[PDB]
Amino acid sequence: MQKSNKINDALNQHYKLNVELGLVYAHYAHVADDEFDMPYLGKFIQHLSEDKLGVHKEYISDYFKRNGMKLKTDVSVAVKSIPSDAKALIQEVYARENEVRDHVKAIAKLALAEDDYESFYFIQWYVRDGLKDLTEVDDVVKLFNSSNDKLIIEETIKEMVE
Amino acid sequence: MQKSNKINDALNQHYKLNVELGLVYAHYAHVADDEFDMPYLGKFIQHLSEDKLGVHKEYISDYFKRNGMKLKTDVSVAVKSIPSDAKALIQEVYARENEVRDHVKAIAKLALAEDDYESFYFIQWYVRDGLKDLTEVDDVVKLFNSSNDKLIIEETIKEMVE
Amino acid sequence: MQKSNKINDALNQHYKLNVELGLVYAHYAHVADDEFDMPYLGKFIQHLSEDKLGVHKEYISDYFKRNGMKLKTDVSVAVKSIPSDAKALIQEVYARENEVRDHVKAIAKLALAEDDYESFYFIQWYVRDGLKDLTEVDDVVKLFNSSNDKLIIEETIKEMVE
Amino acid sequence: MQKSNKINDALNQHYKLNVELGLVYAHYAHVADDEFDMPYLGKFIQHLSEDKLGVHKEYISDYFKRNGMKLKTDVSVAVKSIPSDAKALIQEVYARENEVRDHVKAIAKLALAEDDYESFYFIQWYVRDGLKDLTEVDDVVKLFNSSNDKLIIEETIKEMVE
Amino acid sequence: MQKSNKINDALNQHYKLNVELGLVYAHYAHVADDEFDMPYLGKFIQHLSEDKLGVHKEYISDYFKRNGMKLKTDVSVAVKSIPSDAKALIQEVYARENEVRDHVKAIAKLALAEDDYESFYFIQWYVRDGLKDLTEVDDVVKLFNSSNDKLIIEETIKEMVE
Amino acid sequence: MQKSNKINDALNQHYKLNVELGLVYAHYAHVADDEFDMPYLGKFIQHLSEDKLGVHKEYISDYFKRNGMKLKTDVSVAVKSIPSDAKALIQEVYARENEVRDHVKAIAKLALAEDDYESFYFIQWYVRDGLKDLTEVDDVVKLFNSSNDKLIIEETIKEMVE
Amino acid sequence: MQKSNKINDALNQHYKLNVELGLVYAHYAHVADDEFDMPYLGKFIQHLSEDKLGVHKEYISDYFKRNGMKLKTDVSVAVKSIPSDAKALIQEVYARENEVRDHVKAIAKLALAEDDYESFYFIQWYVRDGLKDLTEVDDVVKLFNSSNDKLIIEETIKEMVE
Ligand SMILES: [Fe+3]
Ligand SMILES: [Fe+3]
Ligand SMILES: [Fe+3]
Ligand SMILES: [Fe+3]
Ligand SMILES: [Fe+3]
Ligand SMILES: [Fe+3]
Ligand SMILES: [Fe+3]
Ligand SMILES: [Fe+3]
Ligand SMILES: [Fe+3]
Ligand SMILES: [Fe+3]
Ligand SMILES: [Fe+3]
Ligand SMILES: [Fe+3]
Ligand SMILES: [Fe+3]
Ligand SMILES: [Fe+3]
Ligand SMILES: [Fe+3]
Ligand SMILES: [Fe+3]
Ligand SMILES: [Fe+3]
Ligand SMILES: [Fe+3]
Ligand SMILES: [Fe+3]
Ligand SMILES: [Fe+3]
Ligand SMILES: [Fe+3]
Ligand SMILES: [Fe+3]
Ligand SMILES: [Fe+3]
Ligand SMILES: [Fe+3]
Ligand SMILES: [Fe+3]
Ligand SMILES: [Fe+3]
Ligand SMILES: [Fe+3]
Ligand SMILES: [Fe+3]
Ligand SMILES: [Fe+3]
Ligand SMILES: [Fe+3]
Ligand SMILES: [Fe+3]
Ligand SMILES: [Fe+3]
Ligand SMILES: [Fe+3]
Ligand SMILES: [Fe+3]
Ligand SMILES: [Fe+3]
Ligand SMILES: [Fe+3]
Ligand SMILES: [Fe+3]
Ligand SMILES: [Fe+3]
Ligand SMILES: [Fe+3]
Ligand SMILES: [Fe+3]
Ligand SMILES: [Fe+3]
Ligand SMILES: [Fe+3]
Ligand SMILES: [Fe+3]
Ligand SMILES: [Fe+3]
Ligand SMILES: [Fe+3]
Ligand SMILES: [Fe+3]
Ligand SMILES: [Fe+3]
Ligand SMILES: [Fe+3]
Repeated sequence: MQKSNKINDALNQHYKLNVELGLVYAHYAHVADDEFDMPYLGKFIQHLSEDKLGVHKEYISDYFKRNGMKLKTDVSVAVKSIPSDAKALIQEVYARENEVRDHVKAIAKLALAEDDYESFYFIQWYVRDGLKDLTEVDDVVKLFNSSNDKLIIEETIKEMVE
Repeated sequence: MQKSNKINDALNQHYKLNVELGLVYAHYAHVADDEFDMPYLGKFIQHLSEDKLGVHKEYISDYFKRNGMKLKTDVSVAVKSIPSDAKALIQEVYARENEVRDHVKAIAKLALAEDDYESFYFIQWYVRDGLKDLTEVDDVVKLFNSSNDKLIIEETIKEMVE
Repeated sequence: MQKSNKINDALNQHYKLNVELGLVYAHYAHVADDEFDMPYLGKFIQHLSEDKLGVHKEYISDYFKRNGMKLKTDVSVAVKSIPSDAKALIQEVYARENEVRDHVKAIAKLALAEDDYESFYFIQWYVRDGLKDLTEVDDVVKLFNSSNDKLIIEETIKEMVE
Repeated sequence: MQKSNKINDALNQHYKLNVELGLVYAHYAHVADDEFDMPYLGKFIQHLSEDKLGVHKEYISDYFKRNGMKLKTDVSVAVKSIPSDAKALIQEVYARENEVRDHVKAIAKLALAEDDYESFYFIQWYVRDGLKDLTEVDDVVKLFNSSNDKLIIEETIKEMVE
Repeated sequence: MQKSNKINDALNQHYKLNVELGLVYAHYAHVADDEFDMPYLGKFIQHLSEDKLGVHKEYISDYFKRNGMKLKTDVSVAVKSIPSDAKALIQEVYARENEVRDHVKAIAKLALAEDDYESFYFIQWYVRDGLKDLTEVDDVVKLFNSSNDKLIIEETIKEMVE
Repeated sequence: MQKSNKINDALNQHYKLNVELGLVYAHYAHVADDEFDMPYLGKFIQHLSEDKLGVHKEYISDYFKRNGMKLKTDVSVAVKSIPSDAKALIQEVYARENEVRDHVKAIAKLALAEDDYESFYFIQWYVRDGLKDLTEVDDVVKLFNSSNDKLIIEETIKEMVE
Repeated sequence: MQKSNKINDALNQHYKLNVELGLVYAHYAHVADDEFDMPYLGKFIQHLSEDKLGVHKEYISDYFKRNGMKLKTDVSVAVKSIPSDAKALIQEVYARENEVRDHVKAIAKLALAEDDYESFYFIQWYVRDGLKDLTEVDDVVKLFNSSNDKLIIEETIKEMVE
């Protein structure tokens, strides 16, 4: 029956987070290619950008249509400083994906507290994807600690963003 | 040789405009489906959203990589009121696409003033797409003035967003 | 280990509800076609009837075989008045599907209370299908509020029950 | 021309009989598998259940649409005791199918008495299927009198419900 | 964020249980074939052995890599007495699979207590497989109570471990 | 004719050695991936684990069925310290495979001493595989002495564990 | 109508520039392979040589045939010193491609000044190719600043001049 307002707000914020994250990553992808001369790192980060700005926000929008929750569009993001090198750039992406896992955990917890079993279900996809996206990112961070050669690292990323 | 700062700013603003427009349309697509019961109108507007948030912003980002212009990410958009009915919604989309045509005209004009023939070229795509997107939108507005039946109109949009 | 009697009763009632619902819809499908001259509405409602009388009851019966819960067959249903028009008919179907969502929510809640994680799992399918069936039904109700032409509406349903 | 009320009532009862029979068999199929460890016997009886709850009731509903007879849905069935073993279970199914043959004979006889040659025709399908379903059932009963080995019997049923 | 130590220990024990179970079943498969002259029973039990020693332990190992839980390898198992006949052998396997269902239930319960929604998800696979493996095993136990002929039973198992 | 007890014991120990080795390697594969960031090294070592826990133990179990030797399952293995780096890890694996070659040599020697020409034959497979597995391992050890770049080494292992 | 002499001279010089550039690059390709042991760098530079000596000069020659401009062949080029290493070699190629962009910009500017809209069109291809060729070259220069290993760099160029 009736929609939970708490869940509605929590999913609107997550909508907001995926929009703004995806806009940050689109900038980070540009810089990976341009300043840092790592176009495959940039193609890995652009695919993560399109992920956040696509299905991560689409599923919420579609879910709201089915249960009567209200969509809210309030976006504010400015990319004001860039990490100093490619390593720090991908470590930054990592840190935001770890925060994704913490936010979706709060939403699952709330859904059980509300007895919103439809929302707990809806969020199970995000529960899993939080770890998948974090793992894929972690697989790139590891590269910068396994070789000091930008072109070696780039050649390895190629086989990941194929 | 040297990048024109005026063109750099003008293309950063157009980047900003396409991001924010595409975020507005993604909301407008939701409402077309949800409140107004017109899922094909919503699929037409979601495709326009993905257009603005995809190649419209990607081409600028890629162009900047080739000539040395600096990418700027500063986004601010809140969807605070929605048009009252489907007709007004698509008329609103129309009005923004007409403003797109005026903004790209300013950029072409500036590129000639700067003797930036690479930028005049780059913008020729946007020159044409301004009219194409406006025409496609206009083809939907016309529908609301040609029949008073939501389901008739919807069935016609289907053959456009195929 | 040991089967929860509470869950056994709750799933027997849901078995009962799907049988009786599916028998009501089979009658409602007939009337949609016969009295109301809407054979596609009738084919939409007959497919929902076969859904409830098929996998909705089969999954419970099969689940009981695996865990030792006892099947109970006690059916009582009489279709004693019919809604006055096609709109009211599909609105009636809607109202019962909304009650399905409330009943499956009670079963998920109980399964957690009982620490019956096998039953919480089994019910996740019903958790999702409650919203899917309700959405599909809602997509038909919307039609009667979007056009006053029976044949227009019928032509739209055709593309849903394909 | 005008519909015979006697035939209308006789076909409504047969509708009722097929619904309730099919609900009994769905329970009997469960028990064949669960208690009696004979899943192929259970698959034979589930197919007979779906037969009664499908085309046996659908043909009447569809026939009524063509001639103006009124559909009646009044169902009452409770499965309150189960036969003691698989043999007795299939003998029970047999006895109900023999009663099907007697009921359809009454309807053919009445249709001639009423000079309802459309209804005599419609019922010819049921005239034949009464003997076919009874024969298929009889082919399973014979198995329990031809071998004392549950797994031998099961392996034979497999080639019937293929 | 931070890994739950309780969950880490509970999943290490389950790792241990699947290793040792799979080593017991590999022995039980040998005996089913050798002493008891039932090679298909032995092929059913060898497939269950490879299941426990494969994906049942691999998924935990892979999950630990993604979240930072520590893998522990401490194995101790000796097969010191064998059941007296094939029936008792498969009943023994049954009893261990029923204990699997109880252990995974404890892990799901703990994951909710810890608000480890990633671990509750990870375990949902084990929640379902506990019942699937138990059912498949139960389907073999039933055979020894449905016929007194070893070769009849063997021929039936063949169609299960195909 | 009669089974040699000495050979029976020697093959039971080799059974034990392959089980426990394969359990150690499954842990070593995890660590290669997790701690050392070398997933292809980990995939090489996991394939060696599955080799030891599969056909290396299966062939003995199957051989015992044919000649009447008794299978013994007594397993004890705990992984209590891990080598400090990837190089030392693969050197450790090497050292155990060299001990495999010494153990199978003892079994061939004993089989001739016993005039067990069936067992000498059975062991010829292990005679050859001792050198093959050792060579494949040696091909990985050589990598750590041929380049100081983890990602270079990883890319080479990829073409071996294809 | 009448051909612009200014445009005729400007396009004859560009003809001259592409001939002489392409002859320089053919020498630079030889040296990349021979002295510097980088055959893929040499294959990248030979393809750029054939580009300048092919379509870059052919399009002008063909354009002159259509509008009545006079072809002039006056070539003077001697390769008298070579850059000291592969890096400096590709940086040299870069610097000449940047001068190409400046020369074609002068021709576009002149064509507008002359109201030679056919020549402005003809040159739009060169406007774009100036940036494309420069970008491809820049993608090779970046390699020498991303790794100190000639064979690593060579392996990367391979995937560009495929
Ligand atoms: Fe609120
Ligand atoms: Fe992806
Ligand atoms: Fe909405
Ligand atoms: Fe960098
Ligand atoms: Fe609660
Ligand atoms: Fe994702
Ligand atoms: Fe390489
Ligand atoms: Fe400026
Ligand atoms: Fe388009
Ligand atoms: Fe840039
Ligand atoms: Fe509207
Ligand atoms: Fe000018
Ligand atoms: Fe567009
Ligand atoms: Fe139409
Ligand atoms: Fe009770
Ligand atoms: Fe369906
Ligand atoms: Fe049962
Ligand atoms: Fe009506
Ligand atoms: Fe609890
Ligand atoms: Fe359903
Ligand atoms: Fe139409
Ligand atoms: Fe009457
Ligand atoms: Fe049939
Ligand atoms: Fe009727
Ligand atoms: Fe029985
Ligand atoms: Fe008569
Ligand atoms: Fe039948
Ligand atoms: Fe047979
Ligand atoms: Fe601890
Ligand atoms: Fe399996
Ligand atoms: Fe680990
Ligand atoms: Fe036995
Ligand atoms: Fe809690
Ligand atoms: Fe399993
Ligand atoms: Fe047989
Ligand atoms: Fe001995
Ligand atoms: Fe191998
Ligand atoms: Fe044996
Ligand atoms: Fe290491
Ligand atoms: Fe001898
Ligand atoms: Fe081997
Ligand atoms: Fe390579
Ligand atoms: Fe002149
Ligand atoms: Fe080219
Ligand atoms: Fe000429
Ligand atoms: Fe060099
Ligand atoms: Fe002019
Ligand atoms: Fe070119």
